[PDB]
Amino acid sequence: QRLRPFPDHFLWGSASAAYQIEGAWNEDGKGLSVWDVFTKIPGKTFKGSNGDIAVDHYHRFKEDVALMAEMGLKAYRFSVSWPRIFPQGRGEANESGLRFYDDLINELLAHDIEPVLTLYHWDLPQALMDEYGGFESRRIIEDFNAYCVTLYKRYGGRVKYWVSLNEQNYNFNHGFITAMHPPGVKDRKRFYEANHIAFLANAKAIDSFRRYVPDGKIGPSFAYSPAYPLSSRPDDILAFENAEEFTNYWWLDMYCRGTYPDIPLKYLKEKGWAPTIEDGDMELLAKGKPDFVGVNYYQTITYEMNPLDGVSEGKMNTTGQKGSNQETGMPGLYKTKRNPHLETSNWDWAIDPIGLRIGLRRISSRYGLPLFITENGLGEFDKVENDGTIHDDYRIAYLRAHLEQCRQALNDGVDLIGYCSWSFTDLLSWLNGYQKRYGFVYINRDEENVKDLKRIKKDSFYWYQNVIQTNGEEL
Amino acid sequence: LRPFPDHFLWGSASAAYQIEGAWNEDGKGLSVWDVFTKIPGKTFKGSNGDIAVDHYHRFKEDVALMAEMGLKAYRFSVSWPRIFPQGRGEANESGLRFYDDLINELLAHDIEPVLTLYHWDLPQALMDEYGGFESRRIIEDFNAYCVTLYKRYGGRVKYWVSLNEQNYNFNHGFITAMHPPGVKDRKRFYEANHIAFLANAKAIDSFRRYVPDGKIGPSFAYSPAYPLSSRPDDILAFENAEEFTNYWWLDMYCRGTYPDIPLKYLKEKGWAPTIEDGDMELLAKGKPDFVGVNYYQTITYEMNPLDGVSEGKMNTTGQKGSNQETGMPGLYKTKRNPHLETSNWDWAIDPIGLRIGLRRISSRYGLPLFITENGLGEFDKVENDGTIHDDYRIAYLRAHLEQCRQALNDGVDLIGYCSWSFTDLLSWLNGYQKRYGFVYINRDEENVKDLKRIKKDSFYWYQNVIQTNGEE
Repeated sequence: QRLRPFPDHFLWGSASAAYQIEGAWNEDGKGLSVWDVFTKIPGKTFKGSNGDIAVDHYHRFKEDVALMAEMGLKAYRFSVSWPRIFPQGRGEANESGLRFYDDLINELLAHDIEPVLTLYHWDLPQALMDEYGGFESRRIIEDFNAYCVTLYKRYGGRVKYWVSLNEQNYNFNHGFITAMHPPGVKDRKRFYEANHIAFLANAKAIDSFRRYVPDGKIGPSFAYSPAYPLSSRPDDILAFENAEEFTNYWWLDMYCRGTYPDIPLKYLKEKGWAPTIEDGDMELLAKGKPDFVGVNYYQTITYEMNPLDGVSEGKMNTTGQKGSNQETGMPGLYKTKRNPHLETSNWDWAIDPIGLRIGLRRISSRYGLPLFITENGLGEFDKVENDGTIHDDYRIAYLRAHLEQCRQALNDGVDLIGYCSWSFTDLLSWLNGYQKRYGFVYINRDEENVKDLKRIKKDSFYWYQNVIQTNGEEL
Repeated sequence: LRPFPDHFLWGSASAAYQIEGAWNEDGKGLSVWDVFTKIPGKTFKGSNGDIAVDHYHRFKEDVALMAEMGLKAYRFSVSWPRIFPQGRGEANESGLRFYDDLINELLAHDIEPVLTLYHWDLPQALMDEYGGFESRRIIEDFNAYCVTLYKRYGGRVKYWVSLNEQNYNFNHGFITAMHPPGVKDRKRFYEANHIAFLANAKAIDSFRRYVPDGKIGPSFAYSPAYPLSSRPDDILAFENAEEFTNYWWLDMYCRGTYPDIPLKYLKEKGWAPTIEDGDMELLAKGKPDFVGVNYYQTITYEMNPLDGVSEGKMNTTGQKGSNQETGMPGLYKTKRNPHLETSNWDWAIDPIGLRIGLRRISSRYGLPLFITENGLGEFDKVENDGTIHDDYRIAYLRAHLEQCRQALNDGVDLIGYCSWSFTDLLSWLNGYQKRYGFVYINRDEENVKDLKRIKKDSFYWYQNVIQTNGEE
């Protein structure tokens, strides 16, 4: 009946990011990233966890790729560490760093795994922060572009799928609104101005990609939480409308149309928070149209009316204590509300597989572009059993349900080209430590003890192995 | 909040068959509604538009009341069978002179005319000949009728509406059988809509040649969709409802393309329209200057099983609580919004929904917006002092105009606001007892009485709104 098969060459994938897996933070000439620094600030990370060693993927990448081949992955998404390539962020390139990702790519291609290369996954070189304030300076447009072009030249003959900026919205919100990411700022004006420069750097890098990799495909990976209204009360609908415009269309309109949504822009102008548009900005932004929209999906968010004296800031759950997450909002615009109809994880992330289908349809309907799920997964506590296995049936249940809704979205007509789970191995959660695990492959370490870093295939590894073998026929 | 724009079009609206009368005079051909209203059971208590309110003969009196109100704009409809009695033959000059004298009357009082090309009164001859909008021949005949109007009045009329409520009219025409041609067939519904889209685009393409300084757009019967709850199944129902009830028409009007999700579904069902060669190229030529918005209510939707609700009875009697739920099995069903009040005809009162709907169209399509209809239809009585205290109507219009100011402050490009309606008139299916007018008309379903014109309390309230440019 409705169990229609997935497309024959659907990109069954999994994903990682450099800072979360690589370790070797100060080896072979690598320069400091802003996270090499930020994780050393007391209280910024869970129980002092950092990526100095992470899961040692830089030295152990062949073991991990062999696990990907055992899995049968059709695609593997990874990011390149900018300060591993340019230790000072610009100027002289680090051949050891270029050689590492060159070897990684050849190892992947040997197993018929498509590389999906993320250009920017939050690890700005500290030298560029020191020099001119990172994304708060328009100088970053030229420096980010020069970095991207270096990779386009060396890897573009072999790598077809590229991601430009990863979760600009989420990363910059924590960087400039909540101060939970570098640079640790709480200022709405700076937030929108830094986002504006990041949009410019995205569009410049994509324009360059059209010339250096004309047969390639590129897009941003957006941190996507479709908005729900709490009720059919018109005030709650209007809160949902505002949330959709401010939290989703602000980035998605700019990425896909090259323009800002008018309703948020006019509101920001009155509050003094709008980005400054300089001469030539709109002409550059018009050149950044992507081949696909990368979707990082974990949960929907439900919204309700928020008075002018209402909620703004709230404390995030970074401990795994269920129900401790606090609501947030923009006074006069909207506030979050726990969805009463949804189960949540121990980190209070809502489990909403139908929301994935809803979100895929919304982007498909509004912008008419192909979609690529570049992240989807469940972060949970894992235990190793007496027989050495990890019975992560909760993770299988989550991934199964979301893959079922991917099938239905494909039935609905969305052009979904692939699906990358987060994450392939266990890795460092930026703010939640190593105990919030997402991997198919368990890594034996804790927050401050690396132990032996042993790789152990979880039960979800074998489930997804079978999903790929059957092209999604079985779950 | 920002004041209303300097040249904001404060207007009121009507439609030809609902006000004109004179159904068999000066050589006027038979409309599809002239025949349909004679069928027993199709109209409330047998009401018809043979006389209506006799605006044909009493147009100078009606226009005199618009000048007293200080209307900046007046939206009226031209009867196609009055211009072309057979639809496609020679034109009737008496009909062209009538609307000539009507427009001239409006400009003599500094009222901007807004001309609606088609307002559901298809000439019966075209139904007899090739079946109206079920034949691609209507594309040429409708264009020929539009072009004739472009030449005569194009110098005096700058604001035009192409097709009025294609979705609402065609749904009752081919799904519920409550409008002509009394059909209940999904395939015919989408085929007829598809030809209407082609006629719309052809007429707009011709408009750019003959009226290069004018502005034109369709008037869409717009009910923004709500989900009943934050249950994902109910959000999905709302998503389906928006695509099928709204994007199907709005994507076509503004983008020239059907939304992919409804199209794939309709293809699998065998209900999709056949897209012939030349269709997409023509449809790309019909981009409007503005989207005309007919707003009365929002609709709230919930999950609907495959064996679930389909057809439902409509409230045409004014007995509150008699409207039944409808839907599309497996996609969505309507559910009365527990947070909204309703009229005696079960139409939901949702002024904030107008702001929400204006923002949605503005966000998705980026086009100027023109509210071409908005009003409350309710029972009216005449007091002993000869007045009509329709404070319920004032309350409705006040709330919606407050939300129009908020939408303008938000950034929506709202160019005007036409109330429905200026004088009392025949509701197609609800008779004369469902009154929307600023001006009361003394008549009922079976008795013409004297068709006296009596100004309601809402008449003076709107008079003050225009004088103060919406400040009060």
